[PDB]
Amino acid sequence: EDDMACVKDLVSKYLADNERLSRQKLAFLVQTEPRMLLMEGLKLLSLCIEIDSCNANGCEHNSEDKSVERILHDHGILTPSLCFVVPDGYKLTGNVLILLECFVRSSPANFEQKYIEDFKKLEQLKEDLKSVDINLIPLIDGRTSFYNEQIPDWVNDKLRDTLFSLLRYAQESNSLFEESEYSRLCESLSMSGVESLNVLLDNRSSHYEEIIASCHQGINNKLTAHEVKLQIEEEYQVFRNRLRKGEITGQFLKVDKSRLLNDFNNLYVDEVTATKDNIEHLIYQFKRASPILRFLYANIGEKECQMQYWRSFLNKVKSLRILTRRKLLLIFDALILLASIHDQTRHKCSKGWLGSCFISVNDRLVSLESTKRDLEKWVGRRQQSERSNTIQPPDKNQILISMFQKTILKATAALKDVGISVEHYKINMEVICPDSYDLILNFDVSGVVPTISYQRTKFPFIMGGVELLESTDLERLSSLSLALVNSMKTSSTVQVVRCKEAYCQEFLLSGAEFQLIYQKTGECSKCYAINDNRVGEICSFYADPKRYFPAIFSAEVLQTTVSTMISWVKDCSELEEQLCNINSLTKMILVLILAHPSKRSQKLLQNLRYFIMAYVSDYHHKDLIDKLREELITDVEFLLYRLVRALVNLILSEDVKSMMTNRFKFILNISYMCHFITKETPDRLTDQIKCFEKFLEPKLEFGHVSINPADVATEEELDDMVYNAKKFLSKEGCTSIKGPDYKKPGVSKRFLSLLTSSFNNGSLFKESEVTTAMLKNLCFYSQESPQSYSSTGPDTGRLKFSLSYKEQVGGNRELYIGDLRTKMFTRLIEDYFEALSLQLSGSCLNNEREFENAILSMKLNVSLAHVSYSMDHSKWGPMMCPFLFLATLQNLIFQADIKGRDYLSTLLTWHMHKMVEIPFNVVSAMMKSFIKAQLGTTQSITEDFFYSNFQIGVVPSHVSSILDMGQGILHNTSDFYALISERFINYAISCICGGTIDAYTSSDDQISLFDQVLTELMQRDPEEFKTLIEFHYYMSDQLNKFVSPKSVIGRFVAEFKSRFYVWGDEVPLLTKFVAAALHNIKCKEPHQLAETIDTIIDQSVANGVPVHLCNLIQKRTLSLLQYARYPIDPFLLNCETDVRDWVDGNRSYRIMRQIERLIPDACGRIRSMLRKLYNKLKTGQLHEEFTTNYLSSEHLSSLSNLCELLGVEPPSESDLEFSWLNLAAHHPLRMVPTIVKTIQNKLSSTFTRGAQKLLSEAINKSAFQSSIASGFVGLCRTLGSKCVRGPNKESLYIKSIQSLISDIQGIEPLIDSHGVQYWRVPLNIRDGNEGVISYFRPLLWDYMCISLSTAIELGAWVLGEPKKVRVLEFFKHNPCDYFPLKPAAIKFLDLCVALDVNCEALSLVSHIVKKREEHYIVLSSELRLSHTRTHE
RNA sequence: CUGUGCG
Ligand SMILES: [Mg+2]
Ligand SMILES: [Zn+2]
Repeated sequence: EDDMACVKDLVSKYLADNERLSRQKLAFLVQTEPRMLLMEGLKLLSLCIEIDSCNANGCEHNSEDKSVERILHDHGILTPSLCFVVPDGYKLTGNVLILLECFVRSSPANFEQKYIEDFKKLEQLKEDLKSVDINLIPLIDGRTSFYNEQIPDWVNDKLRDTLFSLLRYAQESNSLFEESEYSRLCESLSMSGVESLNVLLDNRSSHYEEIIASCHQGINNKLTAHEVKLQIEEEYQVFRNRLRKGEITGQFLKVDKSRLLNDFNNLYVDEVTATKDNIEHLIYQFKRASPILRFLYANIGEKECQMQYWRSFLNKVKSLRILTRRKLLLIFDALILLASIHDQTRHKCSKGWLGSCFISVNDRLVSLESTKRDLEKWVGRRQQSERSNTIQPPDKNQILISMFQKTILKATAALKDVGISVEHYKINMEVICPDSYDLILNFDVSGVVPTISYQRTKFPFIMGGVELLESTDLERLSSLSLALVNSMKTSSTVQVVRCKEAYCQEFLLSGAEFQLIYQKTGECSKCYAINDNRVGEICSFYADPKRYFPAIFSAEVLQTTVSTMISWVKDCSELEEQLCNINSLTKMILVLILAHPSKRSQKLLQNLRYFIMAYVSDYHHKDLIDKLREELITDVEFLLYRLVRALVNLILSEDVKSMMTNRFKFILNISYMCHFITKETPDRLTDQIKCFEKFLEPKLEFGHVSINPADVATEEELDDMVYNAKKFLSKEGCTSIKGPDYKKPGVSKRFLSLLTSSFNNGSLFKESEVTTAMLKNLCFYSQESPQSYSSTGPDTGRLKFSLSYKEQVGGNRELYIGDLRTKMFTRLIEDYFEALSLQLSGSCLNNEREFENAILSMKLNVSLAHVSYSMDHSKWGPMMCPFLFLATLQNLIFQADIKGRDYLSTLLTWHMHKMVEIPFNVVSAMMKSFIKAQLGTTQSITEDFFYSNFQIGVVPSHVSSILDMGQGILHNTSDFYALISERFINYAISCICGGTIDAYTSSDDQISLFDQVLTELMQRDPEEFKTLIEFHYYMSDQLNKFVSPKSVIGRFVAEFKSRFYVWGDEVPLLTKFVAAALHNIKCKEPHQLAETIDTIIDQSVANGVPVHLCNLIQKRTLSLLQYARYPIDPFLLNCETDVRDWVDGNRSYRIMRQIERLIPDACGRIRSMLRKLYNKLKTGQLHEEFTTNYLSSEHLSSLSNLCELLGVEPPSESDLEFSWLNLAAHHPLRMVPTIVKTIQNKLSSTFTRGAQKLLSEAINKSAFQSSIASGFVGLCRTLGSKCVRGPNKESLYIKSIQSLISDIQGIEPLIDSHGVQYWRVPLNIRDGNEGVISYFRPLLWDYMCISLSTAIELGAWVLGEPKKVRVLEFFKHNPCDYFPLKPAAIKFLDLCVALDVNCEALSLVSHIVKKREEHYIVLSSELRLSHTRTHE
């Protein structure tokens, strides 16, 4: 009892003297009996955490446990009926209510579940209380430990230990609590997953035994190699007999180039009433196909004014809310109208007008007549109201002048408050003349009437004239795309559709002003009209604005992409005369898919890849052509198909035989142009419906769909599950009257037996292998932890997976999102099967070395022109089964491993009984359609299922079935099954023929490489080889592996994981990489965007994209940044790089090269000093007296000291003045040491600290997703907002800082040819007016730090003189001439991180772990035109 | 309450 007295003394001594805690302390002190003492101690601890949480976040403790309605009625607010919710904390302030329910959870799954439950409850309460008109912002305080402010750490730990011992003693003495509650509290108080199932009671009933018996019955896994070989031989003989007699149909055909071309040409012969289109006629039709295309190729041909200045000024001041958002709008319209009148009287201007309407603030088109009527009404109203009191002359003109002056004065006062003066907006106050009201009312304009043609019932210009060879069309599309994307930024305010007020985006083309007019705001598809002041209503269309990002500034990039592709097939003799047309066709295709980004066009372009793969092959699936045809609707889609057909027929002509690799590369890049179209969904609901029908139809064909199963599985449902498990294994083949039924899900007992026996006897291996309410009142009593488990799952319920889609190029992929507990449960299976496949070889899914081995093997196979068989597998997800994996694992033969296999079987059976939740949107759409059909002819299978369930009451919510694996959930298990099944299939093929096959598989993809024997059998025995291929297909089918119709047999090209290899030439997916860099723009800090673009372009250069195109892409990214008017500092992107900058160097080296380019002889002296310094630190000295004596002192003074220490010529006074503007000098930009911040953020992220922060910031962003165009407009909006944080936490605009810089005349800007800005800041002015000089950083110091970091990371060669390349003389410029290149790969870590904390310019040491490219393929000419950097 | 920016 000594410990009891010690604990009582400790709690009496070290408890805070809170009056709330005094009652509980008095209750605790009086306690004698261990049971009530335990209970009171638990209450005291719970009260401690509750009070600490309430006070920490500023809330009042709810000791009375009053409901929300009771508190509201007590505090004077009436509320309607509310759900029973008791908030732990509550506080009212003004119109803001805070609820602060707090909980403590030691487990991660329990923590996540409780946080989500509390968040849902608070959302429900907020939705209910919204009618009360009281704001309620949820606040959840989850803690992973008991530590808090009331009790110190060691006292809290000792109290917890003694109280837990007390509860153990009470349980073993009187057993007051149940076993369930006792175990729950012990697990919640004691503070890997494989042994986590040991603490759960096993309630596996006879259902699990019956499932195991089903997966064991009829399966023989003890067969010897001889018996397996005999069975395989007999199976093959029967297959040969039945394939020869025709009882089994073949699934492959020999590749016929003419027949393939004819099938492609007649892919859509029902509305395309031709097969050979004239290319000139195609150009004529393309330049007039659609209103956008008509505008792109038509003859639209023809000093800032005061209107623009005033419009920008009033657009800025309208955000400050000087203020009733109706009167300031009228004043702003009048001011802009006065500015326009001033411009027209001074120099006869016409910009900003669209006939009788003018462009006011907030992008609004405002009618002149309505403006002047409103102005006269307002002026007269205030005249008749004001003069009712006194006797003075109103003088309407002077009234308007006074209102203008007051509004302008208030706007100026608000604008200077952030630090912006009106003269930087260049507005002239002489536009407000004494003659103002009469001038604005006696103003008349007559012109065109802007309209929007919402229907499609002629074109104002000549529809032809712009040549395809030029870049005019791409520039026009760029401007139109920018206008379309900017149309989404307009704030929400309030047939010939000639309107009085609309919204407009202005863009200039060929010296003429054009307006994009729309009548609806938001990020949604709407009707747009292109209008002009000369002729109104140029055209009208129905574009979706958020699908027009990739072409915004990409005219040069796309033109150079087309030029490179054309230069590939340029020396072909047969294509010499038909070389212009190809170019035109290529150009046309690109323009089309940029003008009309359609999912159907994306699919049509994607299928060309499989067509061209089959064209250069030897055998292809007979159903390939049917799979290449998907429905086309619009005229532009059919035009695209016709253009693609013409290009293919030109390139893949029978008369053309010279350079087949180049033409294959060209056609593959044409196909991969589909990546230019955005992968984002056009219609979310339609994609959800398609995802659900793809998920449901195979389960209906199999016949097992369990509608709304309970958490406790019904006996009939269990019987049906066992029946379908047996049915999955009852697949016959080649030994029945009917024969095999292809593509039907399931496996054969015979072939499962053969595969398991082959695994068991080693035939598949190689030589290298062989009271209760009070507990609920606690803030730490866990309630969601499972305590037992049945065959169907834990007692907390079967596994839930919500179904969604992940959007890709060419459709979507099903996605199953589960609870965190379910994710941990699945991770056990995934880790086990990942390790099991890691023991074997050939799986290229998770291994990177195995993928390199596969690449080398494919290169060798193609070099020797052996047979390569590239396979995809159709419906790998839906057709595969967790029960199949269970049956495979139960028969494989490899103490505690029996227990491990039992746990794996239990988890797999849990995955068998998973419930997939139907999306709510799908159910709502089905209910609406059903109501409209029954109250008010297709009736799809899913529609029929929904209708049948609807007519009988119960609405489907969850679906359970045998025939489904989570797409990506049981992914490693599927990879292991594919590995072993393909090893068996190759073994059987070797047992049949004389050759052998080496296979590499990644979980749905495979490349099979045939040795010489099988290739020779192909040439000298086509029938035997074809029968072998059909037998491989049949064997795969017997093992639930369905070869895709897109798989190809051939010696020309080998493909695996979207990588293509041919002999001699390389196959870069240039269009894919170009589109990837054009669709990579986010709303992050601009340097992070620059780093992402640099990484993508590094990958592109590695994969073969020429360096000039990559430089153009970098220029495009900087153009995007410049549109947001973010200053281009020298640390964003280098747009003059060469091959050596990407191969030998890194991002830091590229920044060094950019800085050296900016300032020529100012980096030479620094480099001499750096060479001396690097030599001294390499000899072993000076290491400790430089990192803390120079990197800790001030800048611009340590450089001279370092130079005089090393005996080198110090930098001149001119050199030390070079600086760059760092807008993140004091704090990072508001986009809503650095290495120390990263370390803190990574340490406080796993579970112990910051877990709740990560979960909250992830759930906030979970129900918030946007497009790339939305990200770009958000970036522009943020960079135009108050994103720059000052030294004293103040918020400033970028324009504020730039105006402050302009205030000082000593500082001068200097801009590179590419827009990179660096400043010369004289040293005489750097300490007086420190308001803005603190944002500047010396350039030489940053260069020195980055150069030391790069020298340490890469070597001393970076410190040599950068001598340029000499004449060369003359080498042939063959575009398809590739060269392989490899980059040259503790004491210095401290110095590198010391450099990182001192150079706030680039992330130097954090870039190592965020994978470095290990292989480069460049162009020989570009490599030989690179610079030289040699250490001397 | 947050953009007015066509390299
Ligand atoms: Mg493949
Ligand atoms: Zn003008």
